[PDB]
Amino acid sequence: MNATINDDDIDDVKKALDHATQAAHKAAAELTAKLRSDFVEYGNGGTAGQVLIHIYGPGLIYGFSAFPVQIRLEIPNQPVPFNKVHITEVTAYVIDENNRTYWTRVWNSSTFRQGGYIADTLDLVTVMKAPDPLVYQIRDAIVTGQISRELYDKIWNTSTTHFEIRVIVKGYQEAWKTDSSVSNQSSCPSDGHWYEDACWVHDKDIDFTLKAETTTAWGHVTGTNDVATIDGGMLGSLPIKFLQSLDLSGKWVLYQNKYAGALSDFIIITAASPVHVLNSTAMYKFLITPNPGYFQPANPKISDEYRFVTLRVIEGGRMELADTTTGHIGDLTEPTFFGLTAHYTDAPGTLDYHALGLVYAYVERDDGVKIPIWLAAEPMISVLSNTYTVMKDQDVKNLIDLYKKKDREKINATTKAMINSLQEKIDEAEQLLAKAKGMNNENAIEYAQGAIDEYKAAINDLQKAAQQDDYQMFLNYLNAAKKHEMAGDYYVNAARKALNGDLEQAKIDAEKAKEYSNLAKEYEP
Repeated sequence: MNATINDDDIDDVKKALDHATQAAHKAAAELTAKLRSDFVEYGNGGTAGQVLIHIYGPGLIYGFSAFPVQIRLEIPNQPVPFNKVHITEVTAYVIDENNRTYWTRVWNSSTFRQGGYIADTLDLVTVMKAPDPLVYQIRDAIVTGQISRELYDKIWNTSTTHFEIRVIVKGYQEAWKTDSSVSNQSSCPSDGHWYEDACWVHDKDIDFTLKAETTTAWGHVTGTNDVATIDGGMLGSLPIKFLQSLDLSGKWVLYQNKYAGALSDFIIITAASPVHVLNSTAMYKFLITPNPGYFQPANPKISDEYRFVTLRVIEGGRMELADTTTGHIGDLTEPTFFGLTAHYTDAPGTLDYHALGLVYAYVERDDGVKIPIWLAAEPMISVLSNTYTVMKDQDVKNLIDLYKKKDREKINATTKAMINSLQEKIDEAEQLLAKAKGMNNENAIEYAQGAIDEYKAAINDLQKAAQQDDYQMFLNYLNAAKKHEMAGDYYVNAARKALNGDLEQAKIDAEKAKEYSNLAKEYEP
């Protein structure tokens, strides 16, 4: 079908979907690949000692995730075959810049070969995690549902802590000498060893404590989630006209999400309705997926608890819990979907709503210790307010029909009528520009002016539209004019949000503006 009445030329519209499942899975797969790591040495022991120590972890750790750590112990060969190295206890842990230690893991002598080792290599695998300031606040948030603007900002502004891993190996080496007083294997004691025509016997045991540490381990962690983009995931909301579109009822789109927390461990994919307007309803569907074999060669179980919410943002910037779903997953061995229905109830003072998902789980390390992880993922939606569309589809359809009926006088009447309405929308954009300048809010200023320029472009396209006698050219100008109005509508949403304490959602609206404005210009000569 068409661009001009249906807006089938809008890229967001071309991404709609009858069903969200397989696209969700795809997105998950795609995102997981982006987060796949290779092992890198984090550091090693002094290259002396009855044991060489090497530490390995991922090349990339996203945010506050837990991660597999490999420790490799080399027993170098000995001049004496029986001079076996025994390992009695290996201990690893994370240490912060205040000599505070976390997640200490201990392998006791039971773990190792009774007879000791000579010329050999040993691989130890464990799971670790840096310091995590937010974890318990997120856990509370999930349980009680109480989420303030304070916590909320804190989620996106807290940084990863500096840390290092250190390992301690303990045990003893056997020392053996030849017992010069034995002449024949027969006379070489049962415990001794005949070997190279001499009878070797066990002299002493020599203790060691070896210790290795990493350097700039924390340098493998990244905070920038820009890495976490899905191809074609959406931002914001389709223009409000799409509320009366049966064509789009019951359709989904994947949304880009903003992430914080243990993104390397598991992920959340968001599919939702593509339209979000005050006093209207939207569907959300969240996929929670463990991030496949990120802990390889380790294989810890992971399990538990979530809360998906919408948060009403009050003018000024305060937030309050709106619609919410919460429960337990058990073991997240398989992807699972969770739904949330948002009704964007409008009350005086209501600015907009945000959607957020919080998950809290435990990675259970083979030693039984349980390490808490959390994820926060915010669908990059935007809730629009009613801006009173001037170019309703019906009216656009009438106008085109007039063109065919050759009724240039009615085309003229209508154009003029529509232009009055846009002039009015401009008058209000001018009021926003005023407040924006008054409160010295740079962004609102830019947005409000943007709105004014968009509406102005639309008014101009309507003027030219009425004078066309090529058909496509008449369509093209109506279509440019339509998208320009949509762009201006976004800008106005943006300014309004900027002015009242939601600059984040404002930036989404403003970006959508730039997009529809550019789509418009593709139709202008």
